Amino acid sequence: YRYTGKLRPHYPLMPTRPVPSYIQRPDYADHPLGMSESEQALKGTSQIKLLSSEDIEGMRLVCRLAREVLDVAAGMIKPGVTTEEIDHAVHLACIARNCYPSPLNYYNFPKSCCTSVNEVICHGIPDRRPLQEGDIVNVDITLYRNGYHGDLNETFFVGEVDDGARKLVQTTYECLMQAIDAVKPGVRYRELGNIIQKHAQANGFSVVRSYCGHGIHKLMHTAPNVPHYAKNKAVGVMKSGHVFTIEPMICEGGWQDETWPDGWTAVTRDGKRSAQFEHTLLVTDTGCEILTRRLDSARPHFMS
Ligand SMILES: N[C@@H](C1CCCCC1)P(=O)(O)O
Ligand SMILES: [Co+2]
Ligand SMILES: [Co+2]
Ligand SMILES: [K+]
Repeated sequence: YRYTGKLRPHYPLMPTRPVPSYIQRPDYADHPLGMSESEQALKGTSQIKLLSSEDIEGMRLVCRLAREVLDVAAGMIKPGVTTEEIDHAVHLACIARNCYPSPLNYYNFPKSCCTSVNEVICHGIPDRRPLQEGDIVNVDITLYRNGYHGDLNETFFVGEVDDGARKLVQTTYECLMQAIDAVKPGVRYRELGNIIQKHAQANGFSVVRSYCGHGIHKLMHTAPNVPHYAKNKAVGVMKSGHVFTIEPMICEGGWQDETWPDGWTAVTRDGKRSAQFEHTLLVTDTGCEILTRRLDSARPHFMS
């Protein structure tokens, strides 16, 4: 394999971490290939669940706990900390909240969160590499509680970064928030990509095509598929009671991705940096409830 940038995986990985049996487990947790029969049973359907009030309570709780876990990870970000160390802390924080770390064994993903450094677009695997001053790192958290998943991520600075990193991460965050600000009943899912690409392109960045936002609730990934690029063909119309994520990946160079031999790590083909932010959103009768928002602080960690 020809690496696209300066990053390399740092093996070996620690043996998979167990989750105590008292924590409730999603269907894929015990499938040998980590397949989710409940997701597969709805493959290729574009119908979107309308959440009940019990379903809304469950999503509110799990998304609030997921934010708490992201915040734990944010508190660990500094030069010298390895991504596996971050993942270990995340793992324990999930368990402390009686939640299962959704990514763990999801189609055999080996860790409890994703850590994506510099040219890693998404799904980086936590490993023995210490964070370097100047790096940018996304931690993506997903938790499962009482049958509901909640999903969010943020990109962080490691010590001091360069202006390019500041601009990339800021614009990325703005893309997410401009899309969120448009969410309300009656908006076509396909419109979000128009808004995202327009701001990314105005700042000289591209928009990753291969990965989309997604419905989320009882299933981790389900309808709707939410592309983040312009003139996409996403199916469907927002309605009060819909829950889904938006998670734009924006890159300094070109939009093309490829995947490491590990089967997960997605990297820019040119080796230039990518940034991402994600929230889980509930469409209300008039707008959007950001289920994964911070409750106690005005801004994302990188602006704090
Ligand atoms: N949270 C991410 C996943 C969740 C399942 C395993 C891989 C990481 P996403 O759905 O790509 O935002
Ligand atoms: Co995520
Ligand atoms: Co997601
Ligand atoms: K990255």
